[PDB]
Amino acid sequence: QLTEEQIAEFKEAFSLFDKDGDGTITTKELGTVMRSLGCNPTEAELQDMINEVDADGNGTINFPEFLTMMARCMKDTDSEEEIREAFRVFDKDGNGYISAAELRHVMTNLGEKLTDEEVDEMIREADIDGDGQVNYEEFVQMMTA
Ligand SMILES: [Ca+2]
Ligand SMILES: [Ca+2]
Ligand SMILES: [Ca+2]
Ligand SMILES: [Ca+2]
Repeated sequence: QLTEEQIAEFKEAFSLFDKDGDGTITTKELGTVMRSLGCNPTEAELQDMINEVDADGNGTINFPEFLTMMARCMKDTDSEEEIREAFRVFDKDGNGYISAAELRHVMTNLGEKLTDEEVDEMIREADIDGDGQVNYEEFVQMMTA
């Protein structure tokens, strides 16, 4: 869901790219307009968004489709940021790896009470590359999935 204000702003930007007024823009214009609004998807993310929202695959998208993608890109951008912030919290020394000690130092300060063996298990399962710690990627793997 978008607020009244965001929809009006998005409509103004969309109309700027819809010079002919036929109510649609090309998928190329889509990326350009999204970037002007502060959304920076990778080629892959953009294309998957397109194929997923634009079921006809004909190279043009309309205003409501555009709103739906701006909504999705905003949700995704907020999640990612929420996760990064969450990461910086666990990773106390900011060296890019969450150690067992740091996971503990957090469950404690949080209020959660867990036996060290259990603190170690969260790490063990999150730890994918087997270095005994959780890097950023292994972290987002636990958060998203
Ligand atoms: Ca147009
Ligand atoms: Ca279409
Ligand atoms: Ca650390
Ligand atoms: Ca690891």
